[PDB]
Amino acid sequence: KTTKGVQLLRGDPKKAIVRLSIPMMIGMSVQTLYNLADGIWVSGLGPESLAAVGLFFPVFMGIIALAAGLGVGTSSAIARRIGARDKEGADNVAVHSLILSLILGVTITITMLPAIDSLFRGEAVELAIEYARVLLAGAFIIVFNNVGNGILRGEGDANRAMLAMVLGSGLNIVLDPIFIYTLGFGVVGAAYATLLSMVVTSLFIAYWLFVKRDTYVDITLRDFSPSREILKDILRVGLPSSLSQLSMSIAMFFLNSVAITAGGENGVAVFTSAWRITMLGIVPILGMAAATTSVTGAAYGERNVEKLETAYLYAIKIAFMIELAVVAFIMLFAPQVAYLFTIKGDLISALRTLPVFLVLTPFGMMTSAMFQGIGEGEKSLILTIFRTLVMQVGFAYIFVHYTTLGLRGVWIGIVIGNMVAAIVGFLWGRMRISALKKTS
Repeated sequence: KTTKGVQLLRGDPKKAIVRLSIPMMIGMSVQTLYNLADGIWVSGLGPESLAAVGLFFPVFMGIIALAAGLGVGTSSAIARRIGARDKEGADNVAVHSLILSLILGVTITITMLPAIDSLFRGEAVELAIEYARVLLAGAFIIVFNNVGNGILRGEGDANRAMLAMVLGSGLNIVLDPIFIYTLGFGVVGAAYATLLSMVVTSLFIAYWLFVKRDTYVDITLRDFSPSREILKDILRVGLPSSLSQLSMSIAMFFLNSVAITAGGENGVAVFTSAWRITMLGIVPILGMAAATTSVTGAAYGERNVEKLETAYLYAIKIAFMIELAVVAFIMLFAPQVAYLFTIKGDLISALRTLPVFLVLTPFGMMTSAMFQGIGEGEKSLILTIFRTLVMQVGFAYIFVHYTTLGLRGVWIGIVIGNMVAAIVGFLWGRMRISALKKTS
């Protein structure tokens, strides 16, 4: 009784890091392919309806923060128990996550749907109400698709985890222009096309989990008993993972207040475009970090610190080389990527200095992902708060008030901040593994 994905988790660590990250990269690239495609459809409906997307984007990110948080806590808890050969434990984690998805799904619905009217407080704001109610109603679907994605990812089944992302985003790209232009709906049709795309995805996931039942874990409600240990193991990583995304949103808010202080509206516009072009080159790191947590989690259950360190060091190396290629493409073609997002002269200066942080962040990303792998989410949150708020916002605040560097000083503050955060992150992860060796 074994699956192909469990072979990767229990097999070679470098073999698993490669074969579990490429499916995540392909899946997430299609997801970003939808956002860029959806960006050109909404842009053709004037500036009013485009502002409604930005009014719901932070609220939509709050749902993903809670849904992905429960998902990464599910995948790491399953990975640790598959490595330690705790079959009934891995089954008990999957069942808890599915029930908690229904609990967290309806909790987000009954708390955001009746209160979204007074949260956004013209035509742009009114369109955000209809855009929110379409997706807030299917909040349970979004959480279910994330806990289902974590179950497949937790047992090394990164293939079907990619299909759920490709089928979801691929159907969304097809249904996007049909609901916005071919039919009478406007930007509300974009949220409705995303809603229908997720309902189809949940039917495919529910078919794999409950009907087909060809996963490594066994999902049944017989003999189910809620366990305090299982709930702790999920929330030990799931709760700080949600707060980490909150720290990334707060950081972007504070960095906007620094960009407004520096370059005003032209300064915050350059920062928003520069922060959008660099954060699309970070997708390969996300795929590596997802595999890192699964592999190091399985190696942590196997009590094999040597296998855990090999994956932790191989993930940083592969991401470092991949980021060297994508940063070289952005910097050497800064004006060419500039006109693809509609003053471009200041943006070129940012696109040749800011993307350097893409090469430094694999040190803290995998360190945070290795902490999640060993089930110590509070240390991954501390590192994230130190990098996003203490270093990025910290140095960006110094390089604009006490040096007279202007909008340009925002980029150096982030890079210098990520330099310090990469050193303390690499030293903390290397020191943590040193303690794991003095315990086995």
